[PDB]
Amino acid sequence: SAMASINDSKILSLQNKKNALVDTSGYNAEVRVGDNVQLNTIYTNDFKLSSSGDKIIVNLNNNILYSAIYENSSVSFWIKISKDLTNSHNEYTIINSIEQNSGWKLCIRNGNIEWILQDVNRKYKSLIFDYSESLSHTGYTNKWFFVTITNNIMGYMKLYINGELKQSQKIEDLDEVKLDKTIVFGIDENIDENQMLWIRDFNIFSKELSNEDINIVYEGQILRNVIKDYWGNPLKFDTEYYIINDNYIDRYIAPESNVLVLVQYPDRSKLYTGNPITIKSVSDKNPYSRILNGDNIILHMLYNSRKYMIIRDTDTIYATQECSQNCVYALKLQSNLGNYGIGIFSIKNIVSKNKYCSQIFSSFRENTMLLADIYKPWRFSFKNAYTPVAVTNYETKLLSTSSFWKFISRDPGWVEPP
Repeated sequence: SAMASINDSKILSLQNKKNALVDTSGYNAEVRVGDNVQLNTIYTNDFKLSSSGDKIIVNLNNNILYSAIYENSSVSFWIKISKDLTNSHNEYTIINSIEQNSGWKLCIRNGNIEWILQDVNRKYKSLIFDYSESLSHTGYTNKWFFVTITNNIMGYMKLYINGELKQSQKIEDLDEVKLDKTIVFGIDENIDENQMLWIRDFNIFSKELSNEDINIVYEGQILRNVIKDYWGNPLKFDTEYYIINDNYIDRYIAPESNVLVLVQYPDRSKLYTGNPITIKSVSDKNPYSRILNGDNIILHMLYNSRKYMIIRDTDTIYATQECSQNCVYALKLQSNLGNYGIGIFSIKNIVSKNKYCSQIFSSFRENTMLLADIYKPWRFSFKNAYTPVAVTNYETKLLSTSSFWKFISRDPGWVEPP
């Protein structure tokens, strides 16, 4: 099978075992983790480079007969780069195997990540990807994204992002590139507070992975059944989120006359605007545990310093009385907290390479899916509102962006002043 072929080719795999980051490929690289480097804070095999001088040094135990590279190879990992590091016009070297002349290195510079392969003469080839897109919400500033480098020493070096090919450069025309002996993770440039990044699931393979192979690794490491927050972190219970609809990214959820509506951000550049919603486990899973596909959840909104439970309206938005076809329900708040079916929802990941988003469903009385669009949701006013609603008969809306929700947590990689 493709997968066996894949995993079998692993010649370095940095994973957390017994609370230490080590090489689990079988090849016994020495992995020296700096004393202040925090491991396993978001995902099991992650590490955070955040304090001055944070470093991980890996010393390979590899071929001693070939001084020069003799086989194809690939490198994969996920990376998440803070807003403050992204906003710098400076250049930062993040991973480096160049000891004297040859080797490769990963750099960040003005919202771009650049991969460099260099030979013994310092002739080099470069692959670049603009992950920031000038801090756009569509881009990947402070967002987990899968990077993959494949090398055909007698062909091309390719750069993939989330399994999509971005850039190719011939490397067959380089002269000698020596086998790596040491790989250094860490920034040596002077950094400011809040300039941090995370790396997870670092692997090197002894072959040039096909695009098909790469998508298999990508899908396997994304953890398909773990719901994600906006940044690509696992979504957690008991954690504050600013919840936004994909069709109205600069509007926040707010109660107006006890009907939830979407109010426009006064400043589109400030993500953390609105009324934080905390997600509660109905089955009583551990505090702060990860939320998964199929979990029953309850939503609590913090509004003007008080907590309320978000519930579906018992009646439909317009009067024709008991509805059982094409029904639309507004959402409301109640101060009585407890397990009420009318307030129980379930969240399901949407498969997308460019957004971390989910659909939210209710099965109370009638099966509904939450979406946002323009409605007249008040019983005593004809006023329109961008309104989050629970709608029945939603089969034709399953691919509609109006049904996609994102959960923005206050993340250390995106800092906003009080």
